[PDB]
Amino acid sequence: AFDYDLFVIGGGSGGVRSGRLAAALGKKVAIAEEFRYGGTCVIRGCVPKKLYVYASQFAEHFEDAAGFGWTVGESRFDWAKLVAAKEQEIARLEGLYRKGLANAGAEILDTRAELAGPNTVKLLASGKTVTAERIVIAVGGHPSPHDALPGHELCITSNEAFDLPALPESILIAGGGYIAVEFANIFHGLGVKTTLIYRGKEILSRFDQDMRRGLHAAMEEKGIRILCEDIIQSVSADADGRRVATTMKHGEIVADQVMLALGRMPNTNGLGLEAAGVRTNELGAIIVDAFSRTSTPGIYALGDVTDRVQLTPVAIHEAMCFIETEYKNNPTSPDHDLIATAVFSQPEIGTVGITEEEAARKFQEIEVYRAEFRPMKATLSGRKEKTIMKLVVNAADRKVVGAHILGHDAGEMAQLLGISLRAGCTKDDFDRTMAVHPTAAEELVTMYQPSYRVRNGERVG
Amino acid sequence: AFDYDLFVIGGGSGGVRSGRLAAALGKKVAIAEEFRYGGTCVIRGCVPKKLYVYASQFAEHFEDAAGFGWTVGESRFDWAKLVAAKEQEIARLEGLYRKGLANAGAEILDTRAELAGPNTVKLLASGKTVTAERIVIAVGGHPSPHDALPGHELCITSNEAFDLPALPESILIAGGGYIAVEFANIFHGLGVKTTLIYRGKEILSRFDQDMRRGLHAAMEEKGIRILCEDIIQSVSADADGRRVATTMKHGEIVADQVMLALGRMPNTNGLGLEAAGVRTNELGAIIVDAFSRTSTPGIYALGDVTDRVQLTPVAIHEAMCFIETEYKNNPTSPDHDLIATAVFSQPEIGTVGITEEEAARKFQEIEVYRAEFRPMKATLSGRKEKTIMKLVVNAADRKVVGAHILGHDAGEMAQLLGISLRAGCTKDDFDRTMAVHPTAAEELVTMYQPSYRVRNGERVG
Ligand SMILES: Cc1cc2nc3c(=O)[nH]c(=O)nc-3n(C[C@H](O)[C@H](O)[C@H](O)COP(=O)(O)OP(=O)(O)OC[C@H]3O[C@@H](n4cnc5c(N)ncnc54)[C@H](O)[C@@H]3O)c2cc1C
Ligand SMILES: Cc1cc2nc3c(=O)[nH]c(=O)nc-3n(C[C@H](O)[C@H](O)[C@H](O)COP(=O)(O)OP(=O)(O)OC[C@H]3O[C@@H](n4cnc5c(N)ncnc54)[C@H](O)[C@@H]3O)c2cc1C
Repeated sequence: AFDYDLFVIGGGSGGVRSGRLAAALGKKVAIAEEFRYGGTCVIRGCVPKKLYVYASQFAEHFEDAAGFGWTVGESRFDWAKLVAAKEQEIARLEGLYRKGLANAGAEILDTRAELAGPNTVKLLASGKTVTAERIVIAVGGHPSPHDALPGHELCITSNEAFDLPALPESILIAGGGYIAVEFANIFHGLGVKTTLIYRGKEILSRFDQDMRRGLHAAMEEKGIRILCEDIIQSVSADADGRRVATTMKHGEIVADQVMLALGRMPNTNGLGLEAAGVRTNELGAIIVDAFSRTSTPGIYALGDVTDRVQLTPVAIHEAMCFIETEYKNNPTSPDHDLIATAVFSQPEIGTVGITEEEAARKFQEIEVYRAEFRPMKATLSGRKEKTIMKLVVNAADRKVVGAHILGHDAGEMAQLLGISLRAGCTKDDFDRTMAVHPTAAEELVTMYQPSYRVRNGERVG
Repeated sequence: AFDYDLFVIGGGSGGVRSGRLAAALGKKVAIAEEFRYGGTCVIRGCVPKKLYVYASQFAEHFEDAAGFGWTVGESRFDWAKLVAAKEQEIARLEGLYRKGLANAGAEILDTRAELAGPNTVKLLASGKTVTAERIVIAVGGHPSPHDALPGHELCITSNEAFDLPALPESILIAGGGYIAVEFANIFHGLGVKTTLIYRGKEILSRFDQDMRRGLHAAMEEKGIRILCEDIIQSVSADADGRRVATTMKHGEIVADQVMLALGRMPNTNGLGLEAAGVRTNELGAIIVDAFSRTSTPGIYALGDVTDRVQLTPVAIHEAMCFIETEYKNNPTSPDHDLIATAVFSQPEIGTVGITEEEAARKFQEIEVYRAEFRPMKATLSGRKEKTIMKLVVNAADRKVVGAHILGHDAGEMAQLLGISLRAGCTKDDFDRTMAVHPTAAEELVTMYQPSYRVRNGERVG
């Protein structure tokens, strides 16, 4: 017999659910975590991200207010007071996540943990060796290095973007991902002069053309300079502690901060992955099968470390299906079909299903239903914003193969359309659905005619 | 033949759809509105209502911003500015509907219309007499006058609510339905000392228990006095112009305005129905079959005048079904089950399907999935709010037969959930649906275990 039935590496979303449910079953479990319990999402991901999105939004609320008869007093924003607030809440969350593990009977450990033998775990903080039947590696990722670019040391990442000395007067953000455009709309909302720089032609490349192009237009219209098809050569400092970033095509740009949000990578360098026999791809990610099992027998991998789909509910699903398979005697493969997602840009993006371009490659007759309108609030607020609602439909079986929303509450809507596309509902099901008035979502249940068609890769209408 | 192919009496939602659609088929159409084109919804219903909701929501936005590092200086509300901002919009909408009709070719006239024969319509404003082949009575209702209550002429309806010459410092609202609760929330949000009184045991008596009790709780928690199982004996005016209302149970309450929000009634008096043999029920509504046919051959009735579900989309749908039935030789019926609805109280309600009480009776075995939680934002605002999210499921099917949401965006959610329920989604479709994080909506897709069961109408303890 070994020291533990289960040893979990990484106390993030996937690991905690793994370690906790297993303990809850009366298994002797141990979990290690080198930073703080709760992992990225809680500590420097979704939670603070969204809290800061809320903080940035209040500025728009104040202006909209005017249109409804409110005269609003002067408003001051204190960056420090937000970081203070955020800090307390993330301490709070971490507290409870730690307690869940202590309750379920699991033994909790503060250290970095590494693989030694085939089922042996090297513990750094105490320098001991432990053995386990199963080892779960829920280790996650970290912001990409870009060390080859001079001056990277001066730049920041999501890791410190939340905990800065001060709100900058101006910022440069690099990349076109969901993390990049989130922060741009966060800082802009908070009065920071915001600029966005990106390698690709259109931001958010893997999203639908209308989302990519619509978010662009609104961000520019609201005053975020976006330089597409461009790059930083170097970052250096002026005599002021400010940052000077050299571009290829848009000269040089002087900002308080430079933020690098070009991708993420898995925490695998020197984890012991050749030393345990754990096959890793060129991206650096852990290759696992339908049961989250690695090349080595007793070793499992789940979460961002596997570089499949890198979101929180995915780590959690895999943790659960792991426990079902390994303990509850009920084999189950985690599902990655039809995941709905959200981007907390202003305005929001909610998407589920496949893109127009992707649907156009996949099927031979596709129908596009597209709504674009001034939200009702805007009518009186005086804001220039438009909500775009796009449904992509396969003409053969009338299925909705993709749903894309740009506008208020789009994230919440994404979730619920998730269920509708999951159960393979038809454009007809939408049409038979009675409208709820007044809402935005009623635009999805009344577009009886297609905006246009696509046949053999060609738009027709 | 006749002057017109189709006369439409009433320029609200039902009538306008009807006229515009029919005219756009090259039919001689005529339409008469005795007041303002666009009808209740546009002028003094859904549209203006939702704006006032928005106006009222900013109050909470100001205090809520504090917990996010904002300090907002005191803000002041100007009623006269709201009401004005509102008129500018409804006037714009009114005009768009007028423009819409004209563009289709329909003849617009501003007059009340009554019925001569069964194919003949009189137009009071010109004192003329006109013939049509088909007639549509899309006349709608009006707020109930309570001529039995002493001093009723001192009270207000939703007609006057939007347009009070000044903002009351106190209001007392009799009524328990969605109109009552919306206004009470609107006025409260705007700083009116608000009191609500109702003759029944619980407000929104048609709604699920957790919708009723939950909203009640949040309302009185925030400073709204609710008085159940009680009635107004009489209203009278005091020396200062204020209103004194007499109660069976809570003595006499003085307020600036007393709103009666207990039911609407159909505009069927002296409409010339009797002369046209158009049968009417004891509540004064026109009796129709499922294809909007009155008891007189050439004549149809649709909208709030018809006894039915009194909502704008219902009117609209009825009107399309009419165009179809009478013109496209495609007989189909509007009558429909599973209409999702919202109540724009605060917190919002959103609801589809049937209540826990109904399902308990209708099915032998049900499963209930109940979620109660502090919205993410409240984590920092300190707001003291709870989201209730409740799913009702048939144990035999796994069918979701009811979904009920109390909290932010419950209306948008209801509409989307309504698609899922129309298409008969199972609790399993929900569970297979990957979560979107962080949202409110993900609580509907991860309650893998029921919160409780009901068998033979009684809960398992
Ligand atoms: C800015 C930002 C915004 C995001 N927003 C969202 C969002 O809105 N929605 C969403 O679904 N997802 C979001 N994510 C992603 C989400 O955080 C992750 O996909 C999720 O946390 C993956 O969980 P995990 O448990 O696999 O990894 P993690 O949650 O990162 O857990 C790994 C933990 O293990 C620790 N660890 C690493 N190596 C070792 C070791 N050798 N020994 C001991 N401990 C170790 C690390 O310190 C880390 O805390 C966001 C991420 C970022 C960066
Ligand atoms: C305060 C309030 C809030 C509401 N909120 C919502 C909501 O959020 N969502 C929702 O779906 N519904 C809502 N409704 C209900 C909605 O407004 C009605 O269901 C809808 O307007 C039905 O329209 P209709 O076709 O019956 O005619 P209406 O829209 O009532 O209009 C018919 C028109 O005919 C005119 N007319 C009447 N008699 C005659 C005559 N004898 N000759 C000529 N013209 C005449 C009337 O003046 C009226 O303009 C609300 C209603 C109220 C009162």
